[PDB]
Amino acid sequence: DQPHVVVCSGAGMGHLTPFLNLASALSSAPYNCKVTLLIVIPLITDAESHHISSFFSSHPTIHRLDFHVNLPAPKPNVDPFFLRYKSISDSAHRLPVHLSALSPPISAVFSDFLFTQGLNTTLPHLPNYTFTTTSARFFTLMSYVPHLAKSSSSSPVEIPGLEPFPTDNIPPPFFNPEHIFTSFTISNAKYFSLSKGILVNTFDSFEPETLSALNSGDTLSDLPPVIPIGPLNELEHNKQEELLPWLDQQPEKSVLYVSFGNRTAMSSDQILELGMGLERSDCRFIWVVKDKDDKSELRKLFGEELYLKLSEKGKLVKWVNQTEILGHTAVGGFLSHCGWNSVMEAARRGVPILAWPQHGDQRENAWVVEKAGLGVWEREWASGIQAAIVEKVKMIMGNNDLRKSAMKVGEEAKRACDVGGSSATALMNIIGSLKR
Repeated sequence: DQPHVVVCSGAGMGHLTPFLNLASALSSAPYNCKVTLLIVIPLITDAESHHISSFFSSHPTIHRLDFHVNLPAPKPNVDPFFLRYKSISDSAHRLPVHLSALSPPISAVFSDFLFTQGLNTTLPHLPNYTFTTTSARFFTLMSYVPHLAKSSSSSPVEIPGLEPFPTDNIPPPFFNPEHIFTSFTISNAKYFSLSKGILVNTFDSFEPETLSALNSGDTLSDLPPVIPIGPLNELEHNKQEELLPWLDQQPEKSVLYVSFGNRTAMSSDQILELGMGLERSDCRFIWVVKDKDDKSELRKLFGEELYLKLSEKGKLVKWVNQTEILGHTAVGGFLSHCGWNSVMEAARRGVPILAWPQHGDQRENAWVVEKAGLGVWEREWASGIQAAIVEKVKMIMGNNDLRKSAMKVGEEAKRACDVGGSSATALMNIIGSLKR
């Protein structure tokens, strides 16, 4: 006999991906749960819709539960995704009727933090594990957002027991309780204390000081136990990656993989300076830039000479299977915005990271990457893109100390999700607790 659990996903690819990974893991040995995956519809982007469709087509054993939340009307100067997050957070109180009708009766819910207030007030007797999609480090700052304000938009934020958060790494909205993002962050963080636990896509040896402080009581907060369950096993995708034969022809650890995520907000001038920098570095690369087998946007953007020089040394592509790229021995480094999904996929493979963080949690994530020895954070990459790439690419691909520390990160990450590992054991204990 086996428990029936609900995975309650939100919106946005960065948030959907780890939730899909969790549902896939829980539906499979060794957890062997019955999984219902809740999707919020309509979806905002066609990319989201396609990935959800491919997920269910390749995991036919997982049940889909559509939770319809009307799209809010767009408003000038308000980010569309924040408006959608707000509408989801405001709908969470409606989940009881939907989760109660599931059969067999569910044993637990693993939920996006936008559902926290709704779930923990309207279903207080159902174990709710809040699954954050960022680092333990940045999660701690988010849970502190109610206790700011009380403000001082201008001082490093000192949470007891942890290294202070510099102002430049904190999203400025966090100091304004009436900002749309802060509003539902406060609403849901105020109810973290009633979740059964906070799950994090991290592992003990990746953030030991932060996790130690949290679970010893040092932060003085009312959080439940914060439980690393990462890194989560990557999804087997259908189509093996097309660049694998070309990678098979490149020397070991010679290729720089470049991807800033769907979120990235880099101007054409920045993309062009990056291209000029990669070209003058003469490194091999795979670069996800900007539908497409069109090079014309790339030929227009770089102009014809730069485009052809770049294509001599690397691949300019629309999309890749990122875990298949990061897992290949020819890839020697990863230039990334440091979204937490990308960090954890690099960590699993011991791939050194060059961190060019852009916004949100990314600068604290880059600090975590640097603290763990997984990579190097170029703090002012935007102030000189060409020099930044030319100077640091040789270090990423050739510094033996960083290659060594990154490889040991990879060994600890594999051990964490291996049999007996710290993360596998934690998630097994959770699932075991549901078996009466």
